Amino acid sequence: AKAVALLLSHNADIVLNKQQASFLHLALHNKRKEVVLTIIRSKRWDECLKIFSHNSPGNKCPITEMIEYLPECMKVLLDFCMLHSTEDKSCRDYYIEYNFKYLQCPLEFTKKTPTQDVIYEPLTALNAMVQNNRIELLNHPVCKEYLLMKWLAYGFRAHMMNLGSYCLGLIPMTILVVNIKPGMASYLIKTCMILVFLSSIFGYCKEAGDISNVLEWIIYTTGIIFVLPLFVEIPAHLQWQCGAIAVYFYWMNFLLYLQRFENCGIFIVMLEVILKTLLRSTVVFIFLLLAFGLSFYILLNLQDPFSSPLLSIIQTFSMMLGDINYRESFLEPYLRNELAHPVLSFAQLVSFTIFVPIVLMNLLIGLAVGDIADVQKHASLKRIAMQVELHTSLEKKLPLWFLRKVDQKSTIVYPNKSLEMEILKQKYRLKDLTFLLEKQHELIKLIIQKMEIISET
Amino acid sequence: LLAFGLSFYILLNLQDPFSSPLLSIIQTFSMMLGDINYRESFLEPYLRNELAHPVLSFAQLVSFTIFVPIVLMNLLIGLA
Amino acid sequence: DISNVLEWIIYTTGIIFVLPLFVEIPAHLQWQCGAIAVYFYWMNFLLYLQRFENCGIFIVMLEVILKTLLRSTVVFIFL
Amino acid sequence: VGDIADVQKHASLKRIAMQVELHTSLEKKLPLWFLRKVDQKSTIVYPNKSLEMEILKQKYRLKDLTFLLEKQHELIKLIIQKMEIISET
Repeated sequence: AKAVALLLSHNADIVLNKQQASFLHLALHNKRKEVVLTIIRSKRWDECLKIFSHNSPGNKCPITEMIEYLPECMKVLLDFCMLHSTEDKSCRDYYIEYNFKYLQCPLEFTKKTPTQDVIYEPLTALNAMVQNNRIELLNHPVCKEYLLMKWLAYGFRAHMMNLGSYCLGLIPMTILVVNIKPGMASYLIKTCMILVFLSSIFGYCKEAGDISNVLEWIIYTTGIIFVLPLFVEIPAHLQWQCGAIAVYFYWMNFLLYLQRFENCGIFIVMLEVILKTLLRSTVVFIFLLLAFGLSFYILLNLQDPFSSPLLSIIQTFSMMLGDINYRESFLEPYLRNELAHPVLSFAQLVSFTIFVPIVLMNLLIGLAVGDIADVQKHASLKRIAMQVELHTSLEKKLPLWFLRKVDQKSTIVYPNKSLEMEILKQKYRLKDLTFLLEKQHELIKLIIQKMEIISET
Repeated sequence: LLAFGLSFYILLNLQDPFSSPLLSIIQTFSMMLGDINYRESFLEPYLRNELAHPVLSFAQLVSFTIFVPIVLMNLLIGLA
Repeated sequence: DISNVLEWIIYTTGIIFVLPLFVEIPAHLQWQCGAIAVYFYWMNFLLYLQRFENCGIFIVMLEVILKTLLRSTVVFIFL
Repeated sequence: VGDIADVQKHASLKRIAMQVELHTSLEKKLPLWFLRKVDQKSTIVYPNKSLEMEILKQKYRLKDLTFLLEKQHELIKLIIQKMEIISET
């Protein structure tokens, strides 16, 4: 560090080395904390930053190299990004300014078909944090306020545009169902019919440009078949069949759209978990319905509701929903001694009403909490992870002239309104200890090599 | 209450308690509280063959009485 | 394991249900073992169809949940 | 959840653990001529269709540091053993 600070105090030019690994990149690849902190805490740091030589594949922009290699020095760099007010901490007047110059590239290098050497990402330093799992840097107050700035600038406005077009189809079918009578087929339905058709065709163009895809596929095909009598006369049975599927699945996905106003992304991550639970519990349920429906058909065939295998599987379907009188079905025929297999019928009752209730929920919660803890182990990581890729995918489709007005380089906030990195730091200290002792061992071998030995010869 | 109240209004409009969208959303509000006889409401009209969409009405029953019970408590305890 | 004892209930009650091809058995013991076999078929058919997944934790949780079932059968009979 | 967390603590371990012993028990009963056709030495896939090991690495680096300093301590004991001492005798 002192050799860097002495050479940078003089006019030493900061130039590449024909491998395009410059003065700053060479100190980062060796993970030298005290050197890059000396370049940060001195002058000519902006001159040192502007020479990153775009065509180099292995030596990128050094802010991205700082996130990959020495993230503790990026934290000191982000401490300099956060300014402050005067020392009088007035609760009514407090002035904190943030700087996002070390968090994104200039927007000319984001997207250009001419005069572009590279394909640089719009949120460059944040995506470097989530690709190297730098969770200490993502919970930094500058990176929080940067994401909150991109939220209020364009991220909230596109989610309101997303839910605005979804409510443009959700509200008309809700109006269309309550007004007219189901099972049949003024001057308001015809405009209401095409408004479903307009929002569903726009739904395909939104889908053209997971489980959120398959939920809207059920939404946007059953929307058309419900409104098809403006084009072609369809029978009313298939119309009201697809109507009832579409209405039920509208307010299912409207819960999912309204949840996405939160930046808690773990709901969509848990959506992959809970559909696998639902696809597991639909084959579990249909096989309990076949096991218990046929077992009660054999044991209870003298009774009336278990006379037929259809009647037995309907009655067991009624019991799984929770509607039977166990006195009149089982226990009062037991005291009448009209029960054929009374020790087996009770053993089937203790299983079906107690055991496979509790041996299934112990199994389903255990299979849930195994998969849920796999989500919660990087919960704060994954929440910010799908926060930035929601923002960078939306940035790649926004126009350039739109971003010229809405993007800000600085926000002013007013309040009146460590173990993995420790052992790695100890490994580099020990690696310099082995290098120093091996240099010193060569000198002691050279003292004994060139020495006056007369008396003790 | 709006999804299942309107979906049961379409599928079960031939029956008495689902005749009106207010009556359908009251009856589904009664089912969410846990007070209906599923025999007299669904299964006995199924054997009478007065059910219009019987494969859909059962698929709505397996969802509303089993799935969104357990797909919600798996989601709410997991978010808890 | 438990997959061995589940098929033992399956494969002995299968024979006693079909024993009237060899020897005339009374129909009460035949339909008793029939109802045990049919209920335990689709129990283990859930276990066979689960094994197409490479998620092996179901069979590991099978050791857990039978101990829960053998604990809740003595808890229930004493309540 | 006491017993389930004992399963989930090595969940990714145990899933692959009973994956291979399901495969090796099935391999021991398969015939040899059957495996001559079905076994492949190479697959071609088409997509168009760290803390325990860190301290152990630091222990072996420190164990070589104790060995080098003990070798070097014998040389400094040998410089002081064979040396010209006239003025500061």
